[PDB]
Amino acid sequence: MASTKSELIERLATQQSHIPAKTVEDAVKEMLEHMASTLAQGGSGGLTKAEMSEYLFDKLGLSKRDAKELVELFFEEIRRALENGEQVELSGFGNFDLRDKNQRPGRNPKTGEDIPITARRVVTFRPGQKLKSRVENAGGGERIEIRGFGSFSLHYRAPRTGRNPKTGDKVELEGKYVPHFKPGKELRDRANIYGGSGHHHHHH
DNA sequence: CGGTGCAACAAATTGATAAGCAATGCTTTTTTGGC
DNA sequence: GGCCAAAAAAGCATT
DNA sequence: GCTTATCAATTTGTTGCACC
Ligand SMILES: [Mn+2]
Ligand SMILES: [Mn+2]
Ligand SMILES: [Mn+2]
Ligand SMILES: [Mn+2]
Ligand SMILES: [Mn+2]
Ligand SMILES: [Mn+2]
Ligand SMILES: [Mn+2]
Ligand SMILES: [Mn+2]
Repeated sequence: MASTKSELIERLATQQSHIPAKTVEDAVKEMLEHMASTLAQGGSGGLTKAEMSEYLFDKLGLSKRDAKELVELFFEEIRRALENGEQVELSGFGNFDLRDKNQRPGRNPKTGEDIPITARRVVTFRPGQKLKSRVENAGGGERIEIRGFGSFSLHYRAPRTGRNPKTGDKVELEGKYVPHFKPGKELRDRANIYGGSGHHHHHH
């Protein structure tokens, strides 16, 4: 129950024959590189699906039509993996874990009435060191938003005196930014094996 | 390529509970690039 | 596409 | 060990992207 960058590019390939494997492969790499770049430097504002397609077109001369069908598939394969209980691990970027959460005390932040947070399975993103370094080294860039899949943004970490967990020595840590992912609705419902039933849909 | 419409977004409230993390060396997994 | 040695990244420790 | 994130329900304003 673990899908790597390669095992994923393999599934996208076997489902995109009209597209050469080496291309189906370069694409995934370019996307993750565009994504990583966006978060660290960004520049071109928020990254979207149409930005990742245009880039593929520009960088790999790939037809826009196929570039779009891939980007979409790319995120669709990951979703498929996760909902199956599989964790997606992408080298040089980050891993997408699955965690089963037990019910805990909640409430209505507005009213204050105790309303418990049901047990569920949530998807989480763990930024690799490679990527984390870029974000702090670059000084942080823009964000990424892929509807139905999830969003990537940068969170600020104020400076603080930290400890070498081994020696106990203090170390001076500078403020920095770090990547943060928020699963999209479509991904939260498919991944959470506690809601694949009668959906929630009433008007009052 | 350019314009619309709308559900999926971000942000905002409290507060008990869960998850992550500062340095760094050894181990292990993954990828890389030639054949 | 598979084999392989090396390089890179992640993993673990504990994070 | 200390610090950051999770999440509840609901409103207000923004926006990605399917679809003309
Ligand atoms: Mn693994
Ligand atoms: Mn162009
Ligand atoms: Mn299944
Ligand atoms: Mn992991
Ligand atoms: Mn955030
Ligand atoms: Mn490393
Ligand atoms: Mn342990
Ligand atoms: Mn502890």
